[PDB]
Formats: sequence, C-alpha cells, structure tokens
Amino acid sequence: HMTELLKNHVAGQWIAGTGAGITLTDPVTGVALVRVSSEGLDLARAFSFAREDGGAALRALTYAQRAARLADIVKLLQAKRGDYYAIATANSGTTRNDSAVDIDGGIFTLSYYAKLGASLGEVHALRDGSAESLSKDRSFSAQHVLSPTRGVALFINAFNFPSWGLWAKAAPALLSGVPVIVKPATATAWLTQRMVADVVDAGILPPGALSIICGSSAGLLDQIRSFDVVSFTGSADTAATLRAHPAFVQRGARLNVEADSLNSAILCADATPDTPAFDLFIKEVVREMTVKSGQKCTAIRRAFVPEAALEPVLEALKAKLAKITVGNPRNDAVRMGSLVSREQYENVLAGIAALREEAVLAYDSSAVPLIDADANIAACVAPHLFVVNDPDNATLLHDVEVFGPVASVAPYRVTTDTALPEAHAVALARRGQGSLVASIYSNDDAHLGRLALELADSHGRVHAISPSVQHSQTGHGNVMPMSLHGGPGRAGGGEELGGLRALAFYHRRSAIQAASAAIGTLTQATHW
Amino acid sequence: HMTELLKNHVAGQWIAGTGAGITLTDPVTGVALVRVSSEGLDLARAFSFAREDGGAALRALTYAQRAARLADIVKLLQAKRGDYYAIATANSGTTRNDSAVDIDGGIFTLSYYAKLGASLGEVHALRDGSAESLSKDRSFSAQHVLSPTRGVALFINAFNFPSWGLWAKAAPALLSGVPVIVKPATATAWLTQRMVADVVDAGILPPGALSIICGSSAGLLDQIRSFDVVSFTGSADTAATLRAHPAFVQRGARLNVEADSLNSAILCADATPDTPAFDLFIKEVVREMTVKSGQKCTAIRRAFVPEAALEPVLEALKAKLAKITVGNPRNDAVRMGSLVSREQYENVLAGIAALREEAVLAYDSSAVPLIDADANIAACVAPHLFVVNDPDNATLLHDVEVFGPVASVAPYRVTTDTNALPEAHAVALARRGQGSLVASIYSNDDAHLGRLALELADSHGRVHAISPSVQHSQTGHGNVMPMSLHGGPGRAGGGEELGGLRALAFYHRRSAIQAASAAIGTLTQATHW
Repeated sequence: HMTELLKNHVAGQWIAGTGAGITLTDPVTGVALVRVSSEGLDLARAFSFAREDGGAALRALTYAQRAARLADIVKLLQAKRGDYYAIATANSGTTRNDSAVDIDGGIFTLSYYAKLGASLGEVHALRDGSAESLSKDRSFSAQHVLSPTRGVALFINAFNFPSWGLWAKAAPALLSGVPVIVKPATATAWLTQRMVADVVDAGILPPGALSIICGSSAGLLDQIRSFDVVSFTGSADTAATLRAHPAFVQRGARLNVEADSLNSAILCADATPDTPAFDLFIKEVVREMTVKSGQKCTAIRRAFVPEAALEPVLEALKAKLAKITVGNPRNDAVRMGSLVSREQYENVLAGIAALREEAVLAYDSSAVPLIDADANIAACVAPHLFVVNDPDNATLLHDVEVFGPVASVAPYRVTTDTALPEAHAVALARRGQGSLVASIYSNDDAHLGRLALELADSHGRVHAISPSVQHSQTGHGNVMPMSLHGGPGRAGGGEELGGLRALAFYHRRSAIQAASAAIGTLTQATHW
Repeated sequence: HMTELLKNHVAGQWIAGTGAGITLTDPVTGVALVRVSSEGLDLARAFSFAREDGGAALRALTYAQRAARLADIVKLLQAKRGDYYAIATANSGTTRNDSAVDIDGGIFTLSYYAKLGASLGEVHALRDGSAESLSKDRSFSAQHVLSPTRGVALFINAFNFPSWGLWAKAAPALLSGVPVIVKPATATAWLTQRMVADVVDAGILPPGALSIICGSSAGLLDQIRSFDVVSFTGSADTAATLRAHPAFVQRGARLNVEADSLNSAILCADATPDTPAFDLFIKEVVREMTVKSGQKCTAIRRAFVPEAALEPVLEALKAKLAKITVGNPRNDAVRMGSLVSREQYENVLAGIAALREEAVLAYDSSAVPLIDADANIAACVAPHLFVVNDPDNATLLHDVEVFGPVASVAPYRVTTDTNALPEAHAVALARRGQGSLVASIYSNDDAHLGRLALELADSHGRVHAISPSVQHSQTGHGNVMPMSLHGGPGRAGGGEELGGLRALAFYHRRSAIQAASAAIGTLTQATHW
C-alpha cells in the first residue's frame, strides 16, 4: 500500500505511468502525498491526438464559443477551491494568503481571458490592423489576419505556480483554438493534475484539447513539430539545453523562455526616511521577500538605495522582517511557510552560502525556532538580508539568483549634476542583464514617468509605487494578466499575457493582398 | 594588375581584409570584377564600436530625425542609380527591368519607411496600444511602450537582392535607432558595398550606425550578444547550423530566418480557358519563372490547376515561355539574363536533374542559342517546366527547391459539393510545401478569393489574389510591398519582416509601465502612439 499514483491524460484517456514513480512530499511535515510517473507512455500518440483531434475540434468552435468554455471552467474551479487549498497547504507548505496567489491568481486570469474572449465574437480568424491601399485607385488592397496555428502548445511549467502557470498560458492558447499539453514541475505537480482532472472529468472541452504528463520530460521535445509552440518557465541553465533541441534548431517551432531574473527595486533620491515613499519601499521589499518564501519569479532580488539612505533602509528592513514568523502554515500565527521541497531548501541554503562570500549578512532569523515544525524535516528558510557596499565591483549580486526569502541591498551614488538622480541605479539594474520587472519608489509621480522610460529597454515591466497609489498599486511581483509578463536577456527574451497580446504567440500572421471586394468579404469573416 | 579589393567599413574606418581575397565575376562574360576579404579584422572592436558608439548616437536622435536621414539617403541613392545599374548588369547579369526590382525596390522601400518614420514625431520611444486601468478608481494604470534595443542588427543577406535585402532591413532598423552591420552574400556583394560606401562617404548617419563586412563569415556570430538581433536569409540547411550557435541557444539573441519556400499558385475551378482570370494566371506564372531567372525567394515553384485545365494550361505556358529570349542583358532583345554565378548554374542544373527523376519535363528551351553570350562561360539557364501528374504521391515536388527559371505544374481534383471550396484539394497540396512565404490564387470571382484566402493564411505569410478587376493594379505574386508582411511559417523559416510599422517590433523591447495616472500622463507626453 503506497500513496496515490496520479495518472496522465493523453490521447483522450487516463493512463498510468509504469514503475514505482516519484513521490511528492509535504515540505513541512515530510509526509508522502502522491506519486507521478510518465514511464512507458506512447508520446507519438499523445501529441498526434492532441494536434489532430484536439486542434480540429477547437478550430471548429469560434473564439466566442471557446471563451464560453473558459467561463465554465472558471465556475468549476471556483466550486472546488476548497480541495485546491488543501492540496496547496500539503504539497507547497504555503500560508492560505500565499496559496491564494497561485489558486485565485490562476482563476482570476482565466476569467479575464474568458471575458476578453467573449468580445472576439463568432469568427475563426482575427484582423491585425486595418486595410491599406496598394493602388492609386484603391482597387487592390491589403489586410493582415491572424489564424490559429495548426499545432499543439506544450507548457513546461515551474514548481512555484502549478495553478497560475497552467491557466495563465492555457487561457490564451485555448481561446486561440490551440490544444494544450501541460508538463508541470514534478515536486508540486499535484494541484496541476487535479485541476486538469476536474476539467477533463467535466467534459467542458473537446477530447484532445487538454492533456497532462507528470514525471520525466524525456522524449517530449522529440514530438514537437514546426507549427507547434512551446513555453518554458524555469532555470537559465535548463533553458539553454532546451533551445539547442532540434525541435527549435532544425524544426523552427516557436519558443518562449522565462528564466532567472534578478529583479530590482530602486528607492529614488527624493524618497528620504521622512517621506511617505520611504515606508512604501520598505514594505514592498519585505512583501516580495516573504510571499511564498520569495519563490516568485518576479520577487525583488536587488534593492538599490541612495548612499545616504543605506543605514536607515537596513534598519527599517530589519525591523519589518523581524515581524515575519516562520513555520507550519496550518497555524494562523505563521506569516511565512516553507519552500516547496527540501531539495529546494538545499539549493537556497547553497545560494545563501555563495552570496555570503561577497556580501555582509544584515539580517537572518535562522535561530528562531519554527512554529509547529521541525527544522530538520521542514524546508523552511528564515528571511536573509544581504548588504553589498560596492555593487559596481560586485561579482555575485548581479548574477546569482537565490530562489528563496533572500535579497541584497546596495547603495548607489546619487547623480546631482544634470541626468536622472537615479542614473547610477538604472545602470546597476541593467547589470542584472535583463529582468521581468523593476519597481521604482518616489514621492513625485511625474518623475516616475521619466525614470520608467530609462528602465523600459531592459525590463518587461516597470512598476512605479508612490503615495498617490499606496491604496491601488497592484504590487511589484503580482502579475496582472492585462500587462506584459516576460523580460529581455537573462529573464529569457519571452513575452506572455499583456491581454490580447498573448494571442499572437498562438496564431500565424498573414498579409492578404486582393481586390477590394475580396478584402471586404475576408473582413466579414474576421473580428478585432 | 588586380581588380579592386573592396574595403570593409568597421569601427568607423575603411579597412581592407588581408590576403588575396575572393574574386567576384560577371556571370555572363566571366570577367573579374572586384574582390572581397574579411581576413584579419578585429570583430570585437567592430561590434563594440557599432553597439556603443553607433547605438548611443542613433538613440540620441528622435524617430523623426532618423527618418529625415533616411529621406537624405533616398535622394543620394537616386542620384547614384546609374552606377548601381552598371554594377547590377555586370555582377548579377540581370536585364534593366529585373535590376530595377533590387535597386528601385530597395530605394522605394527605404523611402516608404522614411515617410512612415516622419509621422512618428520628436520622441525616443513609442506607445504600444492605449492606457488601461488597473484599479477601480483609475489612480493606477498601465501603458505598454517600445524602446530601441541596446544592441546591433546583423544582416546575413542572400545573393539575390544585394540592394533590397540591405534596405528592407536597414530601413526599419535605423528608424528604430539600431546600428546595422550588413554581411551580404559574397558572389553579389559589390552593389551592397558600393551603396554602403556612398552613404558612409556622404556623412548622413553617425559613425558606427552602418558597417559592412564582406568575405568569410567566420567569427561574426561569436560577437553577438543577448540584446542584438540577427536577420538571416538563405538555405534551410545553413539556417539550421546557424540556429545552433551559442548566440541564440545560450545568449537568447533574437533571430529572424527566411529560408527555402516552395510558393504556390492556384488556378480556381471557375477560371477556365474561356475566362479572363485564366490568362492572368498564365502570365503570372511565366513572370515569376523568368524575373531574375527565377531567383526570388517568393517565385512560384508549384502551380496547381484543375484536372480539366491541365492540358490548356501546359499549352498556354509553353506558348508564352517560347517568347522569352535569353542571354546578355546588354542586348535590348534579351528578356531574361543569367543566374548570379556559374556555381548557381551548376546547382540549378543538379536540381533540374533531381526533379526529372519524378516529373515529366514538358517545356525546356535549353537548345535555343543564347543572345551575345557563350553557354560554356555564362550562367544562363533556360526556362524549364515540369508536370507532376500525381502530386498526392509525389515527394520531390513539395520538398525540393530549384532556385532558377523552373516550376512544376500539377493537377488537383475539383471538389464539387458545397461542404467545401472547389479548391480544397489545391489548398491541401499547397500545405504539403510545409509553410511558404506566399501563395497566389486566381479567379473571376473576387468574393470567392476572399474566402479562399483565409484557407491558406495559416500556412503562408502572404496570400496574393489576382482577378480581372485588378489586372491593372495587382502588385505581383513575387513583388514584396513594404506595407505587407514578408516571411512565412515552417520551411520558409518562421520569420516576419516588413509589414509597415510591424517591422519596428523586431528592433524594440516592449515593456508594461504600471504607475499612478499622473506618471502615465507624463510618459504619454514623451511618447508617440
């Protein structure tokens, strides 16, 4: 008698992998929860049934018909949230509020796209921009269109967001008429598989539209062909092995990468310790370090503050981090639970030791006993705050991501000649080699507009926090589905979400050049 | 004693490669024209100078200032057209009309982007779409923007369009504030290098803004970094080697590929021999086979016609092809010149032999004496027309690209029941090409063309519909209009360029700015939508 072996959904059937499988475990208590395996699956059939049946059946439906099916999946996921929260507590060791970022974040984003999708109407292709004359008499004209790619969407998803990573990607893919095969990271795969099971069991989507494989990834990319698309989230080192696969180098399948990102937070010159913007910065830093134990891809890793503001910053961060209780998320006194696994705990400990070689530890509450948890079993890590006094000559600050409740503060030299006062901090943020997000904090709303444009070429999102929006700003690390998610360089060169922008990744663009009456008839069969 | 060694323009200086260089030759007369070499250049310095010095200088200008420079380049190149035509005749062996496709096509495209860019105004970044609320009280909002990438643009460009390949890419890159390094194909590099030399001599752009290397490619991709962009045009096998380079696999630099493309022309069921659409189809196929001797990436390689039309179609094609005179483009009686080189002459001839294993050669004017040219020296290939009677079972038809005045005609089975379009089978057959830059379609019925077009759109980057109402205005199967997307999925590479403003995205970095509505206000005043 062993724990449940979770089956895969492939070629319209629930199939168990062979062998003993891989055990998922509770990262707080060490209890064995469920097992996964992909051993022995027929991956040629899995990919063909999705691509041929799943794709033809989705393409038969209009956008608005697909959107209505996403609305029904929203209602189903909401009705089962109690089950999802139980699995999150056990498999991920997250506080209820932190579980919500993944569960309800996923559902909210799915709902956003169901609503947006309803507006795309009862058509099978979309218009890109308007018609343009190609002739003096306007008898011959051109109109670009977007048509769903005749392939499958493979999602290789990270362990931190088993729900959101599924729905953030699946919602625009299914809206686009493209069938989904999700491969969630093993350690936290249970929620992804239960949600897929719930949806598949309800029969909302056609057969073949949504498939799941949990276990080994071996042989998956071998099945990818030129009209397929892949979206990978995970380590930069893995990313580079993936990109060398023949699916991409020889077959040219489209790829999106999200990888390591040393996201920055920049305290502006004007945000001194007497001003309201100073506290907003302290709070935002501590929230990003601690939500999910710092396991968001978008968490603040590097915090750049004026030389003069360095000691007051460290003191204020020390005091706010001290209120952070760590342990078992079942106890309501706990503010921050565990990392996802004891294996991740070891990578985080190892990252911490590596940073320590070039930074001073300003804060670490590792001697505080855990609440309702044994430190020798649980994958709990206490917040750790590093200070790097010389970031220009810094070796590791800008290059080593520690995927845990860890961040480094560094001073920058204020520019008070005339450019931006924050010019040095922009330069230091850029040394992270391209990131998902930077946030900037100031009392002056107008100044944040100027500064933002200086970070925009190296960050997929610039998030500006100031007293006028203390009540409304949506958070450094919280990804709003109407806004772009991705970043250049190190962060992977990828783009997803950004509302309608997400649909392009799933379609083929074409310029149609024709008699005006032909363009008129095309336009009658399309929408934007 | 030796022909001119063309210098490279790198790190703001004219530098000769070392060594004897590679000789470029006239593909009609065999005359040695000029030499190139990249041997010994300091590539790190060439790329670093363009990236910092060139990039900083271009980003300092506004979109409208950059566009004004492009408009200055237009007038310069227009002044110099005489020199450009003499180079094209000698290096490429093309007729005046065909040389115009590369020279005046490039100038036209540059000029189009110059006009486009002047509308973008005195700003340094663009808005992507409108502002959008992130909060119930609208105090916090989001606006996406596009900002030039802090990189270089490297163009590894094909032998067929030394001018248009440079300008169609350079125009959106320089409008976007991105310095350009162009590496033109060796065999026909001369025109590219002369146009770059004229523009750099003229002092129109900042130093570092436009560089050129001609000769060996070795070591160029090694200099590419994560914020640079690369646009390659060439064979699929060369593209594959290129995609594997650390520049893309490790560093994630953006890559656009244009590769082999077996573009289709489809005659609709209603375009029978007694209707005006039929002659438009015959004319278009012949024009595509013969312009530049078939050496456009976009040329029709596969022509699909109803079973009933197969004989009248071969008969009409042979008729029209027989009028195509071949030889020295210096002679006003010649309608088609040569291929770019004797090496391409051999490759095309190998391709013809490969296709003949599975196809019947229906027309071949190989024995017709050349005009003012020696067949043992020149690279003149006559038109060849293949017929494949069973395209469903054919292999080579749908997979083998012969980059010369060659095409294959195949019948399809008209579908006679109204679940489907009559051209259903021809659509399936076009798709067997595994993704192409363009398909054209021919009918008397304009409405019908609009429906058919949507059926080809997910496998073709452009669908080009020709009918009697646009006999006088349609812009040509193969001719690339800069306002329309150029590229295609699958075998054709998965690339996208041109498409008017759409071309700018490849050179920019897109970002969501989320801020108080006042900040969104101030970045809005500094940007153009």
